[PDB]
Amino acid sequence: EQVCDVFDIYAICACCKVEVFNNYTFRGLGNKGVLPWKCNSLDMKYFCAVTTYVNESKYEKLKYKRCKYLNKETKKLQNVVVMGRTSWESIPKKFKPLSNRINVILSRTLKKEDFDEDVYIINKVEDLIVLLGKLNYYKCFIIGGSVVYQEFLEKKLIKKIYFTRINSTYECDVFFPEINENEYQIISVSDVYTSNNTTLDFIIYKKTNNDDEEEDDFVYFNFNKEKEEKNKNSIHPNDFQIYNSLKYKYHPEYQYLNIIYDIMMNGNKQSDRTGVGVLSKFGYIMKFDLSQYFPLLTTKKLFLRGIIEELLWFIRGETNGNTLLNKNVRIWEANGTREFLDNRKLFHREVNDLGPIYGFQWRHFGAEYTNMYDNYENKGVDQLKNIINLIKNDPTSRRILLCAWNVKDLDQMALPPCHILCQFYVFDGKLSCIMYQRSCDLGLGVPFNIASYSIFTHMIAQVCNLQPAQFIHVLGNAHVYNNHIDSLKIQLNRIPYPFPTLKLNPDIKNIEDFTISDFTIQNYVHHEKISMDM
Amino acid sequence: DIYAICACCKVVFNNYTFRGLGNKGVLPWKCNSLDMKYFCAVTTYVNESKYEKLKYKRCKYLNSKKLQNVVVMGRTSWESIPKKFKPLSNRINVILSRTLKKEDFDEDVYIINKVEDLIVLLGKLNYYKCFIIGGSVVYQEFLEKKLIKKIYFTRINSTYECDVFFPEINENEYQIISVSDVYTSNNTTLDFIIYKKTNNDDEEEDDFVYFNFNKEKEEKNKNSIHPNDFQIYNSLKYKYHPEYQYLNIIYDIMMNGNKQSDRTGVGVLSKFGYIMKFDLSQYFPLLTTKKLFLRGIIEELLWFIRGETNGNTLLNKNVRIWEANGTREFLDNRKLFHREVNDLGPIYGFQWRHFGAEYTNMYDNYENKGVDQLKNIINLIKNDPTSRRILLCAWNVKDLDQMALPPCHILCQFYVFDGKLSCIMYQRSCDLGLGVPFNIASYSIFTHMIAQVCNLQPAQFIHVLGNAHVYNNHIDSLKIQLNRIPYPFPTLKLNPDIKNIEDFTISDFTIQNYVHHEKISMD
Ligand SMILES: NC(=O)C1=CN([C@@H]2O[C@H](COP(=O)(O)OP(=O)(O)OC[C@H]3O[C@@H](n4cnc5c(N)ncnc54)[C@H](OP(=O)(O)O)[C@@H]3O)[C@@H](O)[C@H]2O)C=CC1
Ligand SMILES: NC(=O)C1=CN([C@@H]2O[C@H](COP(=O)(O)OP(=O)(O)OC[C@H]3O[C@@H](n4cnc5c(N)ncnc54)[C@H](OP(=O)(O)O)[C@@H]3O)[C@@H](O)[C@H]2O)C=CC1
Ligand SMILES: CSc1ccccc1N1CCNCC1
Repeated sequence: EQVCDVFDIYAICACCKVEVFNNYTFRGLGNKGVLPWKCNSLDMKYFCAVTTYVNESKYEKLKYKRCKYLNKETKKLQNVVVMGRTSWESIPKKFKPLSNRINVILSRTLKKEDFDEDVYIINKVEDLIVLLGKLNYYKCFIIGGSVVYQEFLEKKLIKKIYFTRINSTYECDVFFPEINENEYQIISVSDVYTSNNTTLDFIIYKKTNNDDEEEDDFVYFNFNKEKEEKNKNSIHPNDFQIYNSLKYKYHPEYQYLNIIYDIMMNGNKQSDRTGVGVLSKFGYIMKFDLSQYFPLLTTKKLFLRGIIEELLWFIRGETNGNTLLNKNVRIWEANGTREFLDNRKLFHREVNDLGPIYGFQWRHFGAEYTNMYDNYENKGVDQLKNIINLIKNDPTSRRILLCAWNVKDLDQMALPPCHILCQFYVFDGKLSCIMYQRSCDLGLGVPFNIASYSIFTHMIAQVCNLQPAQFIHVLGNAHVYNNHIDSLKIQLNRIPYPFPTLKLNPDIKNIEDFTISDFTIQNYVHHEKISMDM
Repeated sequence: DIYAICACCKVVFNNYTFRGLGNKGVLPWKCNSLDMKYFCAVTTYVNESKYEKLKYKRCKYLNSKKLQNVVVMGRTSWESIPKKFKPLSNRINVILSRTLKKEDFDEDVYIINKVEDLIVLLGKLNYYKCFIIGGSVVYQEFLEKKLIKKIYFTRINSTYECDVFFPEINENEYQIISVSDVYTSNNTTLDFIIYKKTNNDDEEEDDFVYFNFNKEKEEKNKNSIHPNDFQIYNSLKYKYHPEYQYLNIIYDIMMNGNKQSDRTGVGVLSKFGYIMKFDLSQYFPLLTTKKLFLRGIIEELLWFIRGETNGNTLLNKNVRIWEANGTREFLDNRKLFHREVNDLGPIYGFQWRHFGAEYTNMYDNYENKGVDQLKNIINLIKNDPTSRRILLCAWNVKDLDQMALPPCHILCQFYVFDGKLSCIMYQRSCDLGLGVPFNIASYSIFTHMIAQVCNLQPAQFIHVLGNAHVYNNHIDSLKIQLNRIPYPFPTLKLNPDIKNIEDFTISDFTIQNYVHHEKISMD
């Protein structure tokens, strides 16, 4: 029975990045006696919530345990907070003492007499442990600063860390102690939020190894499922240790990563026209909150330049592969070759002429396609203009779809579009986008697709004078390639970082007027590159 | 800790419609492999590391370690069991009796003089919980003697011959608090419901609260609905019946939906992006919480497949789904001043068989003009099962303005695996109160139809909702529906002989064992 479990001693801190990314990139605590960031409202509200939360039921078990360990026998309940003097003098004087909590301050230079407020002054750690045997309290929170943090981990007196990752860089002179992957391991990671123009999430470290007759009902109703051998696929335990060890997976990136797992664990084995080899499943939905982040996957490096050039290329209505290839974007290069077009029976189509695909269908749906050099001036339906006009003027229309699946033109296309349709939704001056994907490459393709349509929602929202809200991705045929597996296993065992943010040059007001430099990914912190294949 | 278990089949409907227990000293149905397995696992399970708390309960009322449960039946129900089955493998069997004695039977097995004298053995024996498989009279005797504190009821959704029945459970005295998944075994639908006696690292649970620190609802009703009215809904512990996919999206939109006023000014709660998945190999998902009729939507489905846009064809069969959209007035408001009345334009039927053709009028022969997409998806299912290009798309962008209205149902996508066919239908605009029930049936049928002509087995129908709305003046009606407890789902029997998608006729479609609550007027 170590002292932290009996007396429930925890740390809560908030760290920013300081002027190969790792989890000791988040480590900036304070600058010139204050926070590097000035105020974070959500970091504050989380801190208030965690440190002021008690549950009176549980107390009697704790009051017991505490009497057990400490060889003893059988106001409204509060938690303890414990801070350094510097940290205490850093607090606004109307906010001190921290309300509805037991304030404990570590100081040598200052005795009790030096303090007006209702606080407990102590001059060493051993004394805190004394006071926690003398007091009625729920949980003890160590709230810093740097010296108090370092000391308490030093003595292995902390049982969990409540770690806020403020996903921006600021000037810092005090740092959080480095954490050993050995001694402490992340068991939980939260949703990403935006506050005060930065993203943040909340992760929990744990100290490492080194009315109750209706429980059963669940077992009954689960009598007809699988075995461990009708859990379909062999793909083992150990190979997702860090994934399965996680308790709460509330980061949105686990939306994508859980589907990987479901396909891997529960996928159907198929071999396409190719003779390749996949695990596939049918019909999922991912919702991302664009108002709170830009969901660029963090469990591997992603380059956004090419997929942005491609979006602008569509918006122009271009079907000309050369255009991309001059800008050094090879997305559509293998779909533009003599061989590929010849195997598509497109014998009369020019090299890199991809035909009536996204560009055309968005600007000119149902015009007879000629070649990539034709301007289709006022021919067919300008869907893109149409949807921008319906968002402006009829935001409660249920007919705001942009659709790339023109049945008439499929055989004329290099490939039929994987991204069938975008439908739009407007509420309270905010814009959401459903995108339906017929076929989905989970290992290589979906990461870019999420980003792509996520940027497109921002673009539309901007020129329609609305705020971006939810991007909703609907997967039809959801497959993992068999050779993608080894690399996807590596990725599932990586804990996401807080998402980056996307900034669009605000001056752009028409959908046609966006250039590569109008886009900026701020604060993309990410695990290292993975070659999906081998 | 005394609960009964049973299976009951059929003999307008309420819950009690399920009562048939026995025919001529045996079961009305022959034998159900999954009902026996459930029945088995319910009485094969004892909570390992719990119940020392009932060495401090039963012994503080009445002043080995293999640890099975009791399994209390009667002579009539002891004689009913086959020889090889008895005694009930790995269970403490009792028999309530008069005529029997312990000098025709063993000491491992037991009997009791009467039900009062059961507590003689109960206050003498060692187990966890008392399971009563009983019978017509061994059940009735534990309802009138209010002994039973829960039932583990199988509902067999078939009608047999019966001499014995179950005692009608008392509308107040007991109430269902859990409904299972619906399944198929021995060519019947069945589900599993639990009835209750009315009272009339523990670390990482605060971690939950801390993560739940930024959720809006401070008791302030996010929407104006009074959940105090879904008491039966909110009471339900496990809501595993698939009809709860529908009902749970009704709940969500009511409680968290955005208040919007349409053109008319009608008023709706709306959300964006849902999925419902129905397992058509275990049931036909025809909502049970309100009477649904299907002759109309099946005839609408045949019409589409024929390539018709002639409204009159449907109206002459008293299918009026497309009536209001055919009027001089509706077509004029669509700016369709040159469209004949009940000429609905290049809608579903025209797009399914002639996508890209130039629509003339509803009477023109379009034979061999435009893309025959229906034909093409059936060919793709057949010649390219593993293709990811198997779509049937009714949203032709060049043709929208020519249509009486654009298709509410955008596209069907088809997946084939291990001789089984699953279908996604993405719906752009979803009236949850009225239209979506029909949408779920209409497209579930379509899957069965496509599956049979392709020599495949229906697997999943998957319903994707875009703009998902409840009309404000449906709210009272849906609140009623949310407190009704789904029945077991019916089945769909397609005439096995029909092998062209185009050869189906209304008579080739029978819904079977369709049990449902009274009809509701959404208003
Ligand atoms: N981002 C965050 O979550 C947090 C940030 N902060 C920031 O961190 C900085 C303050 O932390 P840092 O400068 O280390 O200062 P600390 O808050 O850790 O204060 C250290 C001082 O407290 C006293 N102290 C510490 N340990 C003991 C001990 N064992 N016995 C007796 N006294 C002890 C001493 O005071 P004395 O000199 O009187 O002996 C010591 O000099 C500020 O910039 C503040 O804004 C603070 C908390 C949280
Ligand atoms: N659906 C299900 O889960 C199950 C259904 N069944 C079926 O249903 C029927 C089984 O039950 P049902 O036929 O009533 O038979 P029961 O199970 O009700 O058997 C009751 C027997 O116990 C004795 N008894 C009855 N009342 C008393 C009393 N008040 N005091 C003392 N002894 C009493 C009598 O035996 P005596 O006087 O002769 O000693 C009587 O024959 C069969 O058709 C069987 O196949 C069987 C099991 C499960
Ligand atoms: C604990 S010092 C403090 C004093 C006054 C307000 C907030 C803090 N916090 C908690 C949020 N994270 C930064 C430190």
